[PDB]
Amino acid sequence: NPDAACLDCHKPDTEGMHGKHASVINPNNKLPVTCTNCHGQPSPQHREGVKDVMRFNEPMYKVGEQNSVCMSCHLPEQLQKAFWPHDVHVTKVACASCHSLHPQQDTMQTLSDKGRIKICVDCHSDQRTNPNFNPASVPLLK
Ligand code: HEC
Ligand code: HEC
Ligand code: HEC
Ligand code: HEC
Ligand code: HEC
Repeated sequence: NPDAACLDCHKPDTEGMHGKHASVINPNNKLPVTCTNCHGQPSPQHREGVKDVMRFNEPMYKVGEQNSVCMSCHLPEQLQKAFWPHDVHVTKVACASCHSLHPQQDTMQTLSDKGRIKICVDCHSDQRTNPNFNPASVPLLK
């Protein structure tokens, strides 16, 4: 129900949440995860493109602003146990430069051992050769 408001304008397939987050409970309130739990709240000026809702892997907001939303639910201690490189990136690159949360599957969860090293090379190399590199908005892995 809460998400119905957003989906009055936004496309229910591509702008609908169809990844793992579609089926999980918000640990903070024990209710299903909703759009505002990640994006916050539209203002009356929403259609004009203003700093109302959070935007992930785009240049509007700083890495820290984007990533901190994730940490309203996730625990950095647990991210370390899942995959070591998390800690060094929490303040340094947008979480959604790697993860894709809206599609039916998140490509990070299915990478080969080889692929899970190639992402490091690809992005760190780009940082060395791309004068326009922006850690808030990285299209490379997409
Ligand atoms: C029309 C009445 C809207 C409803 C209701 C909601 N959204 Fe919206 N959204 C709308 C427009 C016309 C735009 C483009 C604005 C611009 O920047 O030019 C947006 C944008 C967003 C975004 C940013 C998309 C991106 O580029 O990353 C997000 C994340 C977003 N809207 C979310 C969102 C949520 C969570 C809503 C319900 C609480 C919601 N929108 C309602 C139009 C409309
Ligand atoms: C609560 C409102 C959440 C916020 C905000 C974010 N996440 Fe989340 N996430 C949440 C839950 C309850 C779960 C399930 C854990 C489990 O029991 O399995 C998850 C899961 C993920 C995953 C795994 C996805 C997959 O396809 O396997 C990822 C990669 C993930 N979360 C990342 C993530 C990011 C980057 C966030 C901010 C943009 C974020 N989550 C916010 C709950 C919540
Ligand atoms: C690429 C360098 C990544 C960045 C940037 C972020 N994450 Fe990540 N994450 C990445 C991989 C390759 C994996 C899978 C590890 C595996 O088991 O195969 C993950 C996993 C997660 C998970 C799920 C953990 C679990 O218990 O299964 C979560 C919840 C998650 N990642 C969240 C997350 C957040 C919040 C990030 C920004 C602070 C973030 N990730 C960045 C790769 C990468
Ligand atoms: C975290 C668990 C999220 C929830 C729940 C919702 N959104 Fe989302 N959104 C999130 C991320 C990490 C991204 C970047 C792209 C990706 O899939 O990882 C987005 C993106 C959007 C956008 C713009 C992206 C695009 O379609 O080009 C919009 C307009 C958007 N999100 C809206 C939206 C709606 C309506 C939601 C409820 C159905 C919703 N988001 C939930 C993180 C998360
Ligand atoms: C962009 C999508 C990135 C991906 C993929 C990976 N990293 Fe990265 N990392 C990124 C930035 C913008 C930075 C800061 C600038 C820099 O290059 O140093 C980093 C930093 C690191 C660090 C520094 C740790 C520290 O000194 O505090 C390490 C150790 C690191 N990155 C490792 C790493 C690994 C193992 C990755 C794949 C599993 C990886 N990075 C991917 C951005 C991105």
